[PDB]
Amino acid sequence: HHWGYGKHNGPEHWHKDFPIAKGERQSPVDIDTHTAKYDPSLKPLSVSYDQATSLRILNNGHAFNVEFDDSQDKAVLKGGPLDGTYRLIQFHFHWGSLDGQGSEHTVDKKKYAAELHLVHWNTKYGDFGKAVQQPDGLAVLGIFLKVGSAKPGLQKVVDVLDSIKTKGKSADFTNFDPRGLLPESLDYWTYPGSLTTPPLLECVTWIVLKEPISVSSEQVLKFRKLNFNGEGEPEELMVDNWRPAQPLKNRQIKASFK
Ligand SMILES: N=C(N)c1ccc2nc(-c3cc(CC(=O)N[C@@H](CC(=O)O)C(=O)O)cc(-c4cc(S(N)(=O)=O)ccc4O)c3O)[nH]c2c1
Ligand SMILES: [Zn+2]
Repeated sequence: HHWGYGKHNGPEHWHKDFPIAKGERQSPVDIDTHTAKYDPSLKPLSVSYDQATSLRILNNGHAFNVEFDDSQDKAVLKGGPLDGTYRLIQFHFHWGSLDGQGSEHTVDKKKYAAELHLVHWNTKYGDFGKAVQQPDGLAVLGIFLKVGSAKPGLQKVVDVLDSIKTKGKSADFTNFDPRGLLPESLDYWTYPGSLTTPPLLECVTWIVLKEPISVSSEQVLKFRKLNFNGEGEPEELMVDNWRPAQPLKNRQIKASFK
């Protein structure tokens, strides 16, 4: 009876195995654009993905992860609210059964069709496992998806999903350039929060881009053909793998832009 997004194991039940689900810095949150304050001391964000080395794509039963080689300082996030250097380890998405829901963060209560999470860990803790035990251990760059024009840089991801339909399947996924998933502008909101899946650890500085990327209806329809279940198990479409917005509590959301 493992956690998930179904009628009996979804986010309302997580607190029973992971009591930090009711904690002081949980994610995602609603971003109230009229309450977020412009912070002119935020530095420009530095996204350095030219040497990023993708390795593999895995259906983990909750999402799919595109995994990177993080054994050296290649693909790094720095600047903005961050102190020091954060190394790219994986990206994944959260998405809906229909275009009107799917994102984890919301903007003035607007839900986007999906949300990309590029996950980075703070190199001063030496490995990912140590980093998640620290309040400043991870930096997650969140990017909204809306349905419109295709994203050309996403199609190589869409075209491998058929080969990782079910839980536990993986495929070689080398030479993928995550620069192709970014919007034009790096304007962002930031706040301290958590992983949005169990174990819900409170180790994340969230950096949420204001500008969504456009993907096509055909591209997200292929996400929604994935399965939560393992091979030879009853088919459960991988849809609605998002956690809803959590209380803000004693937190401020800061904007990088006027
Ligand atoms: N590249 C590798 N060698 C490697 C090895 C192990 C790894 N474990 C994870 C991982 C696990 C986890 C969970 C974790 O802590 N432990 C797991 C498994 C376990 O340790 O028993 C669990 O309890 O389910 C989360 C993330 C991750 C998830 C999100 S979100 N939006 O909440 O889905 C955001 C950022 C995240 O970092 C993970 O990245 N990423 C890993 C990468
Ligand atoms: Zn995520």
